[PDB]
Amino acid sequence: EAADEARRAIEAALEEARAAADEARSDSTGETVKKAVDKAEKAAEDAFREIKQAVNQAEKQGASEAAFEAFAAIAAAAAEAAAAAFEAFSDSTGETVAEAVAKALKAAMEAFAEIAKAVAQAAKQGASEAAFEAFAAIAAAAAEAAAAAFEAFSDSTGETVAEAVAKALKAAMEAFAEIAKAVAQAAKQGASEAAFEAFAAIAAAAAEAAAAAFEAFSDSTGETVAEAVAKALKAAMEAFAEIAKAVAQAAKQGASEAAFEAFAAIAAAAAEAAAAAFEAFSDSTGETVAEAVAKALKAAMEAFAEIAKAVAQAAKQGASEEAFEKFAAIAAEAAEAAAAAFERFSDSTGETEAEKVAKELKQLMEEFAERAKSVAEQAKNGAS
Repeated sequence: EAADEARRAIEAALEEARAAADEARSDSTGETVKKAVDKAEKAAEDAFREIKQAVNQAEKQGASEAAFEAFAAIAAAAAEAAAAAFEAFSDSTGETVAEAVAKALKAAMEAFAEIAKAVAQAAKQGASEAAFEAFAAIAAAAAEAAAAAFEAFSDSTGETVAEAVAKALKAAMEAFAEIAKAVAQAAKQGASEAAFEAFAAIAAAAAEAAAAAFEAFSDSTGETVAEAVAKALKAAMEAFAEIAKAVAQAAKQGASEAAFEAFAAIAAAAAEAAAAAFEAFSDSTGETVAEAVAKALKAAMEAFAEIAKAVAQAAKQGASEEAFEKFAAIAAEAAEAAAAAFERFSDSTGETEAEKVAKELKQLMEEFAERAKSVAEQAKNGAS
């Protein structure tokens, strides 16, 4: 009766979303408003039908009852994210605003369906209940970021502002889907519960940086600033995705607990640096300063991905605990440097000073990645 309670809860979430689609629809009369709402309402339904199917695919493969409790936790977060893409819609009724609203709700829905299928894959691969708790945490983090993207949208109605908002919400969604897939691969590879705890922290660290970039967007509706915010959030998302994949490869290698701890600290160091580059953007609405900001965050999203790929290569070699600590200390030292290049830029918005501090953050990022790679190659030889 466990999968039965899951299907009924799944049908309570789909129903709670259609009512939310109706709750936003009674307060709208423009034709383009009802169009995109019917588009957004059809996107959460094809995702709701895809959730009951994964609840049935793990029934033929009779998963543990922890898989059905994560499917109900994922359906519930699905209903809340549609009601969030609709609560932000309630303050708007323009064509492009509703269009990007439908696009963003379709982005978190396709990401939600992909998470349930990954939960189903681990079910046939009979994972641990720590993977299920990480699945509910990854789904909860997904809802917190889509809702934050909508709240930031509640402050803006610009066509380009809403377009980059939908482009950004899809970026973390595609990043979140890739995280759930890696969680499924390690589930087939039956890794530890320290990996799933770091996976929950990685899902949270993603939400922190996404909400921060949106919080920075709550200060700017200039098309040049919105795209820079969107392209930046995409960089950190592509970074976090690579960090989740690396967290799975060492899980295939079956490493120690200190690795996932440094992986959870690396995801946090990424969040701190991403929010910092956004917090300095809260003091700059010039085009050239905005580009230098997002370009450095791209250089920082590349650096963090390298330091996570390096910590994984030492876990495959079976290294000591001093490596993951030095890896986490390089991640935080990188965060202090990317935050410093942002607060000092808050005292210079001339194009020359912006691209100058940016290029130095790329030179230092390549140096930090060189420092992380040096730490890895030293641990492979058996260093004391």
